[PDB]
Amino acid sequence: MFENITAAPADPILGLADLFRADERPGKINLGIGVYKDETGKTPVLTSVKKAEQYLLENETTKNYLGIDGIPEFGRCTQELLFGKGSALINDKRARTAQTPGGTGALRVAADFLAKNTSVKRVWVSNPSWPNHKSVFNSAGLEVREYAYYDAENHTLDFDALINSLNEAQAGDVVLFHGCCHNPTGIDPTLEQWQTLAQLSVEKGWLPLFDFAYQGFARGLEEDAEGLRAFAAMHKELIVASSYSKNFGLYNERVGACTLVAADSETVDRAFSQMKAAIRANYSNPPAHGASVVATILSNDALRAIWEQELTDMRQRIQRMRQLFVNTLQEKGANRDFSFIIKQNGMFSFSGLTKEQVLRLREEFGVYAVASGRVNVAGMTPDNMAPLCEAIVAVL
Amino acid sequence: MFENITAAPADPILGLADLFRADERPGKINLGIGVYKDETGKTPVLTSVKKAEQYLLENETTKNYLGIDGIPEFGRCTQELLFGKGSALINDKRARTAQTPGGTGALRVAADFLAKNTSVKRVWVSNPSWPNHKSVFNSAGLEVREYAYYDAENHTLDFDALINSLNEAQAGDVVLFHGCCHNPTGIDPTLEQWQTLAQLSVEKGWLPLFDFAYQGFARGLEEDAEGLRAFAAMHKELIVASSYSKNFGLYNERVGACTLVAADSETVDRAFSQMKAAIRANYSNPPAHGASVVATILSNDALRAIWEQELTDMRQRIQRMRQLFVNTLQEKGANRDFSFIIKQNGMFSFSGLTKEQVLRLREEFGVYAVASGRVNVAGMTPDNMAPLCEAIVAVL
Ligand SMILES: *Cc1c(COP(=O)(O)O)cnc(C)c1O
Ligand SMILES: *Cc1c(COP(=O)(O)O)cnc(C)c1O
Repeated sequence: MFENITAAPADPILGLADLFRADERPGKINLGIGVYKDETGKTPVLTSVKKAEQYLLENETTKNYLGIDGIPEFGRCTQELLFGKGSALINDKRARTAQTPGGTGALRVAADFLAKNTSVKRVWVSNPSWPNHKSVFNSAGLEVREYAYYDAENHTLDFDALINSLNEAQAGDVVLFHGCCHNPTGIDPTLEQWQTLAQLSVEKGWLPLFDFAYQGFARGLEEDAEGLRAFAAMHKELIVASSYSKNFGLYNERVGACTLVAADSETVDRAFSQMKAAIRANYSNPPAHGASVVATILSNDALRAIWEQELTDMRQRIQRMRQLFVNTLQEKGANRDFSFIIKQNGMFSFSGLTKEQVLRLREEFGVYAVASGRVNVAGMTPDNMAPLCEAIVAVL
Repeated sequence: MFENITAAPADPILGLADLFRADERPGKINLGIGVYKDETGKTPVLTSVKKAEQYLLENETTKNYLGIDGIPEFGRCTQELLFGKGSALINDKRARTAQTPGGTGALRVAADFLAKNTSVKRVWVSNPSWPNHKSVFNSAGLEVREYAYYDAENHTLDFDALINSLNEAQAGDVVLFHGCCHNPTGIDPTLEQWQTLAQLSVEKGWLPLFDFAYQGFARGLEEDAEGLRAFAAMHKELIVASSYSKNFGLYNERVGACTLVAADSETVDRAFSQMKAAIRANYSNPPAHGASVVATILSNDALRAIWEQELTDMRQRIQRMRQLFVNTLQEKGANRDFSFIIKQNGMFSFSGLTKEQVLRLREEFGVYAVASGRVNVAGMTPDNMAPLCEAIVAVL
């Protein structure tokens, strides 16, 4: 039965973590996966997290199954993070959140849900976009077309091209947006551009799906949600797949949520009962640990002040590696001008490095960037900044 | 978009948990859902687990993404649980194991893998069988037919009726078997009967798919897998969705594994690469906490000895409750003979109660059992044994 199965191509992102491993070059540099590293090159467990964990070890008395939808406080606390405190969607009881294994898991459950309870045929994901969007949507059976986004010549948001390409979008289609910190570009629409986009999906009839995976990493917890919010204000229906992987440094615990907002309480309640049926058909119920942690941290005023501090240190440290990179790049000989990198938000900059330049960096210099030229700035430290900028310049 | 979504029926097992967590009657008895309960009426966190957990808190330095397939030693410790330390599938590098969100997460990825990389079109699940088998397979795209199993008259395995029913399955079809502790009948094949099904399966070209969710609740760790080991010796290929939910009391942490065996390593390698592709499109990578706990325990001689003692305590308390149940039943003057209940194994008993007795039993006596007459003998306590046998005896 398995004899003619062909081998699957390694993940463009997750595949790098593999090569880097089997690579023995002593001074190798990993700028691939979107995991935060500190000044010393480690991905530390946040303090607020270790504290929450102590608390759980002491106070947990059962492992008993959570419910299809997970921990209630988790959902409740994530909607205030998403929508705001004393928000219309929350008072009206328009929304329902299921806890899922990471934001990928949210994406998929949203996919299987739509494919199965709606007349949804296709989803629009930006160009470029996180490579895995394509794969989860096709797995549920949805077609994914693409809308223009990045202007590679001026390294900006091509608003027109975005708008004009979206016109081929039918009423009833899903249009996927990135809450903030566009992966891979890091170029986000402004608030006015968000509102403009909020008003069009309402007139054109699309159902927005937000991939919120970097809340906190651009400007601030609240600021980062303006776009999603400008939208929730005008939309009757919405889907939000958010992740706690990056902002809680909780990567392998798998914490995310799929938030379903409808016109009203009874509808959303009804819509949501099918989502739970899909989750039951998939992984049954979610992993308790990471979600309990996030819940513990968000529901305790002290733990939460600490966490907010830690997140703010991650954000800011990344903003220092951005400005250090262009400098060292211009200090070291850079032919081109990489200053547009400073205008990008999040762990990533789209370098504008050619697939042969990235292949060379990896091969000749052990420097690992992704084939598109997306480099993880948070993977850069003041001790590897010099060897990095010399590898890149010797390949331009 | 959501206005037309029909509300979904509650899960026949998981929804029960809610109807229960909702009637404010005082002496209400939940006998529906497979969580273990001790003499005091709760599902405590096992002590080997609290210990492994402390170790993790002290010892973890990072929450960085695991690999799509999870933790190596986890996979490696699972295979020896399944096949046997020594075992040819291990030394010939014939199996590959992926860490998954529970046995339900295993079953689903095997379904998604089978449906997209093979020509499998239908799968055979016994009658009766875990109600969720059908929803999982159907979600992947597969059709599920049924093979005879339970003889409701004599409360046994209707061997020839199962064998005659399976003779309608074609070469290239998936036939799902339960490793031990048939859910919900508790009737399991004999080793002789396992061989016969092993040989016949090999002759009819079926692909065996084992759901092993109770290793250790029947006779013991090693002896519960005999049936499974009987097929592995004769087959080139087979898959195993195994759970650690019940036997490690890690129910909400979601720990299980999908084990893929092929004729040889080059093949299983190639096969597995697509199984990793199906996972990446689903949840991305597995939750670390509980598989790190299981790994720690199986790796450590002290922790493993303690955990094994805990398992044999649960198993034995259950075998105590099943003898106490048919006796007190026999003492409160139950019209019927319920002696077969002793004959079955694992957490459950197929009571033989009609849909209406079990509905009466709950509205009227707060005794919660699954509509099929399935009762969790492990939710029985010497305190609640008297009131429950009087509820049962009064509806028959
Ligand atoms: C990281 C990320 C995801 C995946 O989050 P996980 O929780 O790791 O599964 C999805 N979308 C975007 C835009 C991301 O950055
Ligand atoms: C419990 C069970 C499963 C599920 O294992 P989980 O880890 O809880 O998903 C699968 N099959 C059977 C027969 C079970 O009893």
